[PDB]
Amino acid sequence: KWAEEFAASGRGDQRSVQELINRQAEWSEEVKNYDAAAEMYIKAKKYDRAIAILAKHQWWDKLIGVVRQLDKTDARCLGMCAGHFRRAPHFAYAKETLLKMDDTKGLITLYVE
Repeated sequence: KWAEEFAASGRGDQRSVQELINRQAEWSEEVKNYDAAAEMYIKAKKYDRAIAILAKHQWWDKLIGVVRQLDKTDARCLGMCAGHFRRAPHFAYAKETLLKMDDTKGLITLYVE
């Protein structure tokens, strides 16, 4: 509570946004709360750690949630969740993370997928 109170505004002065956010995130990791860990990692700008949570713990819904949270700007989630939605049955997410740029020529390979 008080950690996010600092990490948002502070109580009258700002103190350690990311330290307290990641304390919450790695403590949700500590108590095995990994959907909330990924939710607090996308809060921690650890959308790679969040995306690894949501891939490795089959949470394909929040996997593509972090793909659409870590957007085409930091486009790592797009590509390695074209990969992570190869292992998931979600062909739509692989073809769309390819299609999010265009790559209809590259779709050759991602509609035979």
